[PDB]
Amino acid sequence: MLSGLNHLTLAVSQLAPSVAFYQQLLGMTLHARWDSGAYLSCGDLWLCLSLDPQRRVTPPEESDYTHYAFSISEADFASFAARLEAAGVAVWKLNRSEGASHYFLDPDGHKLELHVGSLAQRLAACREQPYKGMVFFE
Amino acid sequence: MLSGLNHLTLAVSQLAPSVAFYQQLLGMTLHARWDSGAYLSCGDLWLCLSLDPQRRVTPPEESDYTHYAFSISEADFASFAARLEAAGVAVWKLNRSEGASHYFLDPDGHKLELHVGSLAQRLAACREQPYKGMVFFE
Ligand SMILES: [Mn+2]
Ligand SMILES: [Mn+2]
Repeated sequence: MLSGLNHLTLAVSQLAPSVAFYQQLLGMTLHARWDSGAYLSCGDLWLCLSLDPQRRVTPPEESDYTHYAFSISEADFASFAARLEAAGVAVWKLNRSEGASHYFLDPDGHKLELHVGSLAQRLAACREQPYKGMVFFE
Repeated sequence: MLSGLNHLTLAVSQLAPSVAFYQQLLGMTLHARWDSGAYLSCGDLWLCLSLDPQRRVTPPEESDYTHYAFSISEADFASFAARLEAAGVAVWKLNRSEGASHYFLDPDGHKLELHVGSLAQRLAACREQPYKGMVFFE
């Protein structure tokens, strides 16, 4: 039986700028790097960056909605989002609202998100303002 | 400061076969569904399936190494992999490293993995037998 996410592996086209993005700008902890990868953590999350010459930098309009959201507190959300905008990090657009979120791209065009709130809080919000056709299983 | 992974969103081409795969085959808990998505959990992982007309069923040779690994115990690993094999789930890679991994595809070609073991266990192995160019940060 599955118990959660073991690790997230992102393919990257150039290792050094990606390590710098996740460690220096997003503040994740760097544990190890080698010629073809790096291991970082973000709380409980094990993040692996893997050098892949097949990774292309894709515009957000021609990639699908697959994306990765990181937790941040209400108190830090706005100041962190402002730091990203000031550093020139690019943005993307989702088709729907899902609460307090900031959407941004990594250097290879992976779609990232800062989000405030848990699944339980999301479900409670949706009971009041549901998506079209929403059904709940309790 | 970021405190971990908040949610993982996968773009899907058809909602019903993807719900069947994650809920029934993989055993995740379905919390809600709407006309264009679903919310599931797997342990502490919040998974969102988002219906996206841009999502292509993508062969594994046409996508990069980006992938998502789920936690499982060693005791459960072999029987879970056999279940996937009975259901006809395709494998995209053989495990060639130490530690138990099974690499399988979802119905849209998202690259998934079953893995036994933590980041700390991987770092311990790498300290004994480091990869080419490996540097550690304490
Ligand atoms: Mn999201
Ligand atoms: Mn992996």
